Amino acid sequence: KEGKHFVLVHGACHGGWSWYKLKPLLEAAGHKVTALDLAASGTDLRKIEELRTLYDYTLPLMELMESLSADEKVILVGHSLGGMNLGLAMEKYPQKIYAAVFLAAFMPDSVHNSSFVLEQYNERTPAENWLDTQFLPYGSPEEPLTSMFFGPKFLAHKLYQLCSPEDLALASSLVRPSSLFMEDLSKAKYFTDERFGSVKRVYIVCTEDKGIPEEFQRWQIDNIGVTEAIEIKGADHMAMLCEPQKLCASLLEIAHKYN
Amino acid sequence: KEGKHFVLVHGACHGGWSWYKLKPLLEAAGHKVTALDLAASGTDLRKIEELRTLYDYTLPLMELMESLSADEKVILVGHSLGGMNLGLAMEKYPQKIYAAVFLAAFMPDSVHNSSFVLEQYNERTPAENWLDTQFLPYGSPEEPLTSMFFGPKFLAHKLYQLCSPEDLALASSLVRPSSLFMEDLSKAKYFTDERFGSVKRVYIVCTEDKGIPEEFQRWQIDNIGVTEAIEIKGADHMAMLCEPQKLCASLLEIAHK
Repeated sequence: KEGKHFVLVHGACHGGWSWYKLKPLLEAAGHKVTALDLAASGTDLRKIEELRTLYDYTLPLMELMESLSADEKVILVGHSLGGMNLGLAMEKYPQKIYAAVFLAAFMPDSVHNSSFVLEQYNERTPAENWLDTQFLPYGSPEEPLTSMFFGPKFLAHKLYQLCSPEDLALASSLVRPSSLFMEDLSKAKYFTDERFGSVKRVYIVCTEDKGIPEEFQRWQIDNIGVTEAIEIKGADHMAMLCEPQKLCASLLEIAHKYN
Repeated sequence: KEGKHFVLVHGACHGGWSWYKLKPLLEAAGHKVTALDLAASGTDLRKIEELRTLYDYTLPLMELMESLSADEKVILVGHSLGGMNLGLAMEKYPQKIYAAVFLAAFMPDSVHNSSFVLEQYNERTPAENWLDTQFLPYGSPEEPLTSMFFGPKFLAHKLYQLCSPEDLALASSLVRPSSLFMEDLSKAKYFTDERFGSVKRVYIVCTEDKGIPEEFQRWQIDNIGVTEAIEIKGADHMAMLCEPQKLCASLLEIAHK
């Protein structure tokens, strides 16, 4: 037949709703779209305190990748922390993916430590940017589990600066607690060059991003590695909300290219 | 300068997120807004199974009211089933509410049982209307409990036909199961004229409404009656999504009313 299937994976503190302005566009071109809801996200009834590892969190995406047909490929699109999630999926079903796209996200590799990207980012970014963000523990002195919950100020100054007030009000009303999973990712080599490294990587840089500045974005493109690099000028962190059309046109071009 | 407090109350299968377009607009007019989420709605962790009565469902709204100070009145705005929820806040705290606004909502009376409008609604509209909506029981034969959950078809044809594709995409990914709570409301009369009935009532009619057809809306005004019947012609059931400005304008007209 004709068309393509896109798998959208939101980032921390978000959900599938996040792709509500992009989904109609991709579909308007005749493609399949899945704005999945990772664990403890959107409407998923699982509590964040139930996720002990990055895997528990990526369970839904994983189960989806497992339900793909023999000749049913897909285009992965990870946003923010969604880049990490893609990793797990890429390692497990490399050939079931046409190409992985990292829209202003944390794109790992199969050379450095799994939490390398999230470590460098932290070190560069001062603990002041987080503003009113809540980091609450929910584990044990021996099995520490930290939670992350974006505050309203950090949402209106670092992620939604160039977004509409309607969009900020929506997010404020849906954002839930999540995590970055350090103790886990820092103690494991989840990705291998034979699997994770077999999937072509595409990165979409957001110039006006304040959560993950274009600086750290470009950095990953120069140190981690990419197959192609596309940028969206004028967009902040939530480029799917402030620049849907431009994003959709980018996602279509990627599709036409990589098979 | 004086400023009103709008307490918006979402309808069934929805959440406080449905007011994302109206919220900012009422705020720019220097008004404080709260788009609260009811139990088992939006991001609440409770499940529709732990709910048996309309009160268990309205708990969040009741917890908001009781917190309000005497000198801190508010203007309640209910949508669709959100109307019944206003019922409970009214009967309980009628002196802390300036006015109760029914936006294409089921507005209950203080005469018959609490399930009246709801029972007269099901009889005035055939079964084909619900389309692919689901009515599943999670109770027992001697203790019946039904759950309601609009399907994609009923949503895009009966609730979002005049709305954009974006809005339709948003809902599909947020809509959660709800309930009309017939069992609880048919076995009691939670409203009275002394308390409930002494609250100024305003009704906003949405003409292109398919779920609650403009007909039944008018009928609720003819049976239950009001103090001010406003109209937003051209608007579907999701007025805060396809008609945020006119809705906003209407609400700012009720403030001084």
